[PDB]
Amino acid sequence: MISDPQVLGFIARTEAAYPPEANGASAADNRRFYDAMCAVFRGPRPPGLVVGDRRIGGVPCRVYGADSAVSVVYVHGGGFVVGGLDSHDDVCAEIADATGLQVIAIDYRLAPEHRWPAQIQDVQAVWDALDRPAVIAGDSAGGMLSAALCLSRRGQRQPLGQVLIYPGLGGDGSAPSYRENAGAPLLRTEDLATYHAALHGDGPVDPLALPLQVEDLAGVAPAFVVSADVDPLRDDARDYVQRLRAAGVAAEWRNEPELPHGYLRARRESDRARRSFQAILSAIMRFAVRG
Amino acid sequence: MISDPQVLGFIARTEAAYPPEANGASAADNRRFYDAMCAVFRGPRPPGLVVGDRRIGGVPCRVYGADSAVSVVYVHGGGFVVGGLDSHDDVCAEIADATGLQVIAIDYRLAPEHRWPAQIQDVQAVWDALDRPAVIAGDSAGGMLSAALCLSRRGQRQPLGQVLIYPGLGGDGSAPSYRENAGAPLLRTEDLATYHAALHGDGPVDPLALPLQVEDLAGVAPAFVVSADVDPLRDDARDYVQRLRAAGVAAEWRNEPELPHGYLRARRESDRARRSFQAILSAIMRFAVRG
Repeated sequence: MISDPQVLGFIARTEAAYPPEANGASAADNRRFYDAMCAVFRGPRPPGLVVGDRRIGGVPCRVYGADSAVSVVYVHGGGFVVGGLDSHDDVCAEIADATGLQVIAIDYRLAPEHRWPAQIQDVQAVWDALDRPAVIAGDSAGGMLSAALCLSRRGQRQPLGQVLIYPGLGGDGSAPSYRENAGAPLLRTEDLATYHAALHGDGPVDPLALPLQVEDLAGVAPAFVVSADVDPLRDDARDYVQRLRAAGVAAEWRNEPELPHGYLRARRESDRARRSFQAILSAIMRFAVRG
Repeated sequence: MISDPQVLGFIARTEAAYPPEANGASAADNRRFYDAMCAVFRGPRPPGLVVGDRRIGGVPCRVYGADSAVSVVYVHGGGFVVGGLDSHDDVCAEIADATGLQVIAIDYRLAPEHRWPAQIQDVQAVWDALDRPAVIAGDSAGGMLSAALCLSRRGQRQPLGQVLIYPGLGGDGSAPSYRENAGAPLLRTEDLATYHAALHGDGPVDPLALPLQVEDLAGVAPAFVVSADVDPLRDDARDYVQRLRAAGVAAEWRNEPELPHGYLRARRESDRARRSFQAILSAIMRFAVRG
C-alpha cells in the first residue's frame, strides 16, 4: 500500500481529474480526458524560453530553447493513443530550461487510427532529420518508442543515451510487478491490454514493438531507466536494465518507492516525484555531456 | 517587485516563520530562529540514502550517498552567523540523490565568536582532507566561501567546478542591485553589513574574503553562478562572472526573475524556485562529468 500522503493526494487529484466514463468513449474522447487530466498538473513555461512549433522530418514537433551542440528528443507517453505536444509541454520546457539543451518533442501519429509501426516511423523521421548528437527520453509509451528508436539506431547516429521514464517495454507479463501491482492506482495491468489492442490490432506483433523480447540488445545507447515502484510496468525497467547490462550496455535502474505510474505530473506536489524528476534531469545532463 | 503568487506566498510564510524582534537577540538566539524557519520549509531525506556524520579535516561534516568517483562539497549559507548541517540537510541530500555523487556538507565555525579566516580555514581543511575530484557548491555566505576556496586552491587540487547560489562575493555595494533591491523581501541591503561586521570584527580585510576584489582570478574552477533577481546581492553574481570570464575561466550566469534571496527553501512550493534548483543540479552534474 502507498502510505506517502502527498502521493495519496496526487492519486486522488488524478482520479478526480479523469472521469471513469468508459462507455462509447472513443479514442477521441480519451484524448480529451487525458489532455484535461494533464492540464490539472501542468506547470508553466519558463518565461524567457524560446519555443517553436514546426515540422521536422515531416512530423509536427515543438522545439524548446536555442540550438545547442547536443539536443534532447522527448517522446511523450499516453499508451500510443493519447498525449501530444501540449500534454507534456511543461516536462519538455523544464528539461530545456534546466540543462540548456534544445528539446524536440514529437507529435507522432496515434493509435488506433494509425497502427504500429506508424509511431516508431515518426520518431525515426524526426531522429533522422535531426542529424545531430542527442539524448532520447520518454515516459511510458514514449519510453518504449525511445527504446525502439535506440534498437533501430545503433550505427553512427546512435543516441548519446536513452532516459526511459516508467517505460512499458513489452515484457511478457510474468515478472512480479504485473501481479504485485495489478491493482495499482492510476495503471492496472488490465489497462495495458486496451493500448496493446489499439497499437497492433490482432495481426502480427512486430518484434521491434517489444524491446524486452528482442533477442540481441547489444550496441544500443547507454540507459537510465526509472520505474515507479507501484506500477505493473515496474519490472520492465528492471528486466530491461538487466538485459542491457548483459549485452554490454551501461545501464542504471532507479526504482521509485511509493510512486505510481504517471508520477511526472506529481513533481509539483510530491517530494518523491520531484526528486525523481531531478534525477531524470541529471541523467539527461550526464548523457549529454559524455558526448 | 515580485508578482508571482507562489513566491509571494513563500515570502509571507517565511516572514511568519521568523518573527523579527531583534534588539539584543544573541547570535545564539538568531541561530535558533534560523533553524526554526528552515524547518518549516525543509523537505525530507530520500529514505534509502545513506547519511553519516563525521569529522573530516577536524570539522564536523555530513556525508550523503555512497562513495563516488566525483563528489560534491556543499557549503551552507547563513551570513557566516547561522546555519549548519541540519538547516540545509534536504538540499544536500537532494543533490546526492539526484546526481548519485557523494555530497560532503561542512559545519564550519561561525561568526561572531569565530572571525575570518576561521570559516575558510575550515572549508580548506575539509577540502584538503577529502583529496578527491569534487564540485564545490554553496548558497549565500556558503557561495563566498566556495569561491574563496577556489581562489586559494588553484593547483591540481582545484575543484572541478564551483556552483554559487545567490552568493555574496564582496561587491563594494555600488552595483544597481544594492539600490534596486534595497527593500527586497527576505534580504535587504541594510542587513548586509551586519554579516561582514560579524565575519571580520576588528580584523584585517583579507582579499580572499572579497572574491570580487581579488585582482587575479586566473585558473579558478569554471563556475555556475545563479542569482535571485530580487536580491541586493544579485549583481555580485553578474560582476563575478564577468571578471571570471575576462580572466579565462568558463562561467555561466543565470538570473532568476521574481525570486528573492534564499529561494532554495521555496523549491517545494514555487515553480520558479523548483526550476532553479533543477538547473543547479544539472550544472553540478555537468561539472562532475566534464571533470
